[PDB]
Amino acid sequence: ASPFRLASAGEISEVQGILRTAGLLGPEKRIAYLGVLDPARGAGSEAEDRRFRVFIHDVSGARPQEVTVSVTNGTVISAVELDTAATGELPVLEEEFEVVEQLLATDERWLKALAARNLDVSKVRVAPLSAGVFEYAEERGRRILRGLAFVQDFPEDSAWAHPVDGLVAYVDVVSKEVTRVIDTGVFPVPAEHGNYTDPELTGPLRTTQKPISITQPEGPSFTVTGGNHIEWEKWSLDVGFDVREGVVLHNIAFRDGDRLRPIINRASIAEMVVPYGDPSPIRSWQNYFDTGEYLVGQYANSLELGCDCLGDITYLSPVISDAFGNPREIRNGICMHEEDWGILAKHSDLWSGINYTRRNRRMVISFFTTIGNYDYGFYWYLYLDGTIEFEAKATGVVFTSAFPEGGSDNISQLAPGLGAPFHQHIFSARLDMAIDGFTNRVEEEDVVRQTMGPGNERGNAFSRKRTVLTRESEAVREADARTGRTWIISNPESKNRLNEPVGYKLHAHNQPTLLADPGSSIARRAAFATKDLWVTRYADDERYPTGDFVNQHSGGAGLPSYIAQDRDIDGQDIVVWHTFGLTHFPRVEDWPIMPVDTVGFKLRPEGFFDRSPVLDVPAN
Amino acid sequence: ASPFRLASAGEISEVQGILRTAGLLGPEKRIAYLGVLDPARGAGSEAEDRRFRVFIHDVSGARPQEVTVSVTNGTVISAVELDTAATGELPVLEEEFEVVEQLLATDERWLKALAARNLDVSKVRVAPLSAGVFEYAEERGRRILRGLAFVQDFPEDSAWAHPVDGLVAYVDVVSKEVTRVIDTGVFPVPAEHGNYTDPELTGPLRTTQKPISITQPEGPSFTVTGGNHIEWEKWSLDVGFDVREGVVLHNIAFRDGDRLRPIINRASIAEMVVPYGDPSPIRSWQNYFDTGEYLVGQYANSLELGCDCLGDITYLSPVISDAFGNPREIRNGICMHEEDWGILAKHSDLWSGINYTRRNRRMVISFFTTIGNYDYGFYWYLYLDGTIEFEAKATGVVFTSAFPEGGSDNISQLAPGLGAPFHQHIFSARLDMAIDGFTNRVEEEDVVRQTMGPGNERGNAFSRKRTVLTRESEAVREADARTGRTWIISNPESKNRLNEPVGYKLHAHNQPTLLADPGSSIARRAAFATKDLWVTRYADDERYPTGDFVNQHSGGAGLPSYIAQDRDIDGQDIVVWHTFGLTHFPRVEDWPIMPVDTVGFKLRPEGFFDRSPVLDVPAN
Ligand SMILES: [Cu+2]
Ligand SMILES: [Cu+2]
Ligand code: NA
Ligand code: NA
Ligand code: NA
Ligand code: NA
Repeated sequence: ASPFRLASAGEISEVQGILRTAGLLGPEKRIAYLGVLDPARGAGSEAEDRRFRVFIHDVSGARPQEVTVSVTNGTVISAVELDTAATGELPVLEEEFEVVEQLLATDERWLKALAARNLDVSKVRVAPLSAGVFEYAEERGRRILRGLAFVQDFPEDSAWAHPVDGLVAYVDVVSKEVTRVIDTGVFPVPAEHGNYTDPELTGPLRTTQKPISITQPEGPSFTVTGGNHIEWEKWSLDVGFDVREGVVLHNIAFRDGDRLRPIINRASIAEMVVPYGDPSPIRSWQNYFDTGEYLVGQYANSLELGCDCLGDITYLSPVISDAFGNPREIRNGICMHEEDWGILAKHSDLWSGINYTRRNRRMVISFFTTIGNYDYGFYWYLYLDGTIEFEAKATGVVFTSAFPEGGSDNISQLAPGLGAPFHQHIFSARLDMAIDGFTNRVEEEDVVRQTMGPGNERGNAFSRKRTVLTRESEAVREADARTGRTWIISNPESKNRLNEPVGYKLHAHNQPTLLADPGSSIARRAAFATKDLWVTRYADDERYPTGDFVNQHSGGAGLPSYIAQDRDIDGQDIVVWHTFGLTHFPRVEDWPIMPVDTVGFKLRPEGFFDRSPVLDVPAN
Repeated sequence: ASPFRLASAGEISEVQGILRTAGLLGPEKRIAYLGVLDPARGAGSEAEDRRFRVFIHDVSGARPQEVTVSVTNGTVISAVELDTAATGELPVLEEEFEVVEQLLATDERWLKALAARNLDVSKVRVAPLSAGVFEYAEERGRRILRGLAFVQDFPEDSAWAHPVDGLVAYVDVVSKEVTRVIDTGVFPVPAEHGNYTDPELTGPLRTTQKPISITQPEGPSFTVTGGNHIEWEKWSLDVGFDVREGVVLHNIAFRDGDRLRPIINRASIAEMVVPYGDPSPIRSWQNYFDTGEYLVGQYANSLELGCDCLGDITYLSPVISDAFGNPREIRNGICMHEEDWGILAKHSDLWSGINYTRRNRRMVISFFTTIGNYDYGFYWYLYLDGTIEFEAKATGVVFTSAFPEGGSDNISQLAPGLGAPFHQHIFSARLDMAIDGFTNRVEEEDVVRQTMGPGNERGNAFSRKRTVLTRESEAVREADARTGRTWIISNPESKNRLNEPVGYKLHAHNQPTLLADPGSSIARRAAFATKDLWVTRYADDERYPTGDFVNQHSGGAGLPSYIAQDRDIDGQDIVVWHTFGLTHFPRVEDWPIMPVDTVGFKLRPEGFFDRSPVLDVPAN
């Protein structure tokens, strides 16, 4: 009965029927995005209305549409034709992944380029790469993908080991035209294979690893009700799934004695972008918005017990739509389990004689997605002591190029003649805050150093300062690791027993933000990535930091346009947007398959409770 | 037979006999430090000579001595009388912990101060606090401790809840004189208790936690030989224990096919300091060198199976000396075990059809120590992929004060009238590097942003620069999180298959360093803490960043004096000293016992291997 329940197969089937009957889902139509809309502010009406948002592509060249449907009432709420030269193209379709390779295979310019390199067209894979917005006037309002080529020596070969450098093609996937083929010169195709299951490369497998058995003989400590409502060690939340964002957490709250206290209304990774730093014209256009352009939720993996998730695992299997509106289950797409997390608190006291030890644990909610060469794990953690943490795990195969003779300032060498361009992986977390309710404010906290002198005669004092962010125009903030900068989200109308406003502190990892020149196309399209922290006033339609239609959008949509409203954020319904990322100079150890690297952030209570919240944890 | 084996009870008993027979261990003598010396450079002689270093205190007022003994040959190698006004006092003795309280209990000035506050002397605990060096000329060359008072309402009461503010005393522990009693005014003693095992404070214990069982049905994957030599998943190392430093790792190496490749010769936490930022004269002198002044190894806890260490645990029980030279075992003082660590590498490939997942694990070596109110866990981690990580876990009870009416810029309020002064916890890791041998160098690596223009027409390029540190005078470095700064330790004479020098990259957490004014006493005595990274040329006697005798040393000893030698460090036997710490503004949630907070660093291979080193990990 909960409005935050996962979409069901029957709901998606009803959406299909509603769209079909309204004349919006003919044979030329494809669903590029379908997702359930969150309830409006003030859902205390109990009048359930399950609404879905749909992006509909037309393969005949007609204008796409954005449609909102009510499945409870069986009606189309609104349907708007989109002018894509204005507002952006629709997300890439899974069925377009093969189209780039197939169109190039009959283009004489492409074939001539392959012939000069003595490459058989049947062995050449072409990656379907998002196009961005650059100097090509003919691309405005056309649905373009770019292609880079990789050789597969045989069907099970890793094509990433064999990039075809010096060659790129652009294709119009609606008109089925190859607009440009650019060949800047012949590079040797790197010949070593990268087959990480080949015994000749792995050597004999280790026989030294003995099993680790993790079991819960009484079952797990959490309960799941209504399909996706979790209760665990005073935490309460709902686990949602969206095909664009992936796992979304709703209604994060903590049971503090008698009271259920809200903390976060909605938490998601609302965008992620991979900008490449190689100035070669073959790749200088490369910036993949894995979330906004490709939709990371639709490529979620089915997670295997014992391999992907170890222990006593509870699975969710979310349902999404395929391109024709049929429901499709992602079997075992979300893992949930609790994990031991070492020591929680410990003290042995010299005067009382009391020895005290307690162990910590965390609740894990995770999914794993694959987009081309990249594989990313998204992990949300809830800890006994009130801490909330997000961690991204990046693995997969690095995107490759030739390594130029004479070296490169922008590419790492991985193997003879094989390069990997420098790049970043940058995430945006959207945290619709609800610290003890919706009246929240953000303070920036810096360490303050003090000069030796009167009132500080021994030169040992240090302090802190907090600055309230009062309007959106002053709420675009940068990290400062040297001054220990953090941000506190507090509720000025809710005080702890010491009469101080309750709060949570955001701890960033303080990694570099977007490195591209501020005048670049990517700095305009991924403006969110140029700053560590943004705060906006909540609005229903302000969902993504990059806007609704990221593909081939000319830029400035999303956060820079939102904050121009200069709204009051001092004790209001606010949303925190935190940018964080990995800067990847690939190493030899990343090849032929990359060990996990991680980045993330965490929030810790800051006078939210009246004392430690884990005094009632028993002694194991 | 290994020279790196732990000290045995018989060795310590022999040291006692040698010292006694030489006339160096009369009834007035106390051993303040005893430890085994590492082998000299060039131990390829197989001529074992187990030597011990001893600091001998004299309770009658005679000059202390530093003595080196050979237990293999049964002789005193050297014995030097120490002038403590020059070179520093000896570390605090455990038996002095009670002396401060006992001496004050008969001092009329102390009793008058307690009487005005209506406090019974039998209920007043006095902490034995190291003195530092300030304005008091009479303290030079005298062994001083300072005392702050806390009330215990009953024997099992937590005294930390009841600080007696406005009062401090200084004591000469050799002459048994109270030199000064300072009473700046009456503060109410906070009345709420902090008894975290009292049901009235905890409430009913949770019944919701179900067990997590971690077992290894075939036993662990590591082997222990010779008492303390570990082999695990291609790693090889020796686990040492020193009463000052605690756990020390020796001879860290990795078996890469046919070859045992060294990485780190010796790794330790060589100092740690807790400076307080409260300018009140009652506490403005407070800076505790938990390692150098108190010796963290001698207060290591006995770790309980299931509570402190969970899983299939292998224990070491190191032996130390008591103050009279008797051997004392710290039963179960070191835990060793392996832990599952999630996904190691994962890829599902759209073209080859191969789905690949491997799990990670880490080896954990840990101990836990208690110094007064603080409890610290020291964790060393070795990962399958070559990563080495250190983590400090800080818990215990925060050091308290009164909370002044009208507030404070330097103290947090925890409870009615109860304060906690701001402070830092700063560690120094000493890494005697041996990347593929002893010819090493350090490079500082910064991200380089590039301007849009010719050769970078789309404004997307970015790069990196590496600067070699060639001499000690240029090897004192600061963090720069905004430029992604890291440091690479490489071997210029050992190349990988791409003809690049092999290396390891140090990743810091980029937390603030020492905040005190640079003209302060603590900035002089803890100069190491003012910078993130120091590199020195290896020397036998350059062991600690603060020098050998930290207690009441006037300052400048250790690293600032070492680097004045301006030695060549470009392809030489070098030592990296990394400063890292926590800046603690206490929160209400830290009271009455603090949930663990963490800080640390890690090193990752950087072209050390010819490809990923975990291709031979099997599929679970
Ligand atoms: Cu990467
Ligand atoms: Cu602290
Ligand atoms: Na536009
Ligand atoms: Na909000
Ligand atoms: Na001196
Ligand atoms: Na060295």
